[PDB]
Amino acid sequence: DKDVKYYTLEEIQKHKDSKSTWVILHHKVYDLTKFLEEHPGGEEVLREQAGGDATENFEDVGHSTDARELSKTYIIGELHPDDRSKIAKPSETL
Repeated sequence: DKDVKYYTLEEIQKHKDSKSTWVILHHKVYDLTKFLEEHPGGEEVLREQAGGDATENFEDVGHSTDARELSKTYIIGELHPDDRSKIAKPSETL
């Protein structure tokens, strides 16, 4: 609790539409369900999130007076590094 938690890959891949939004950056999972209603966009608005790769364009526009990044308070925890990176456990030797 409080600090980042370890979410699973099946739990983050279960929120299709419902109402909130689980955007992922690199490891932290964002639950921006309040941004989905605070930023009239539709479903995917945080950095597009659909077919990108790098993270150069973090935000697009729609704040001006707000220069600080919003991706920090609208988070819940991180994803399980096991399915995130690659736990290819070798046979049993170096």
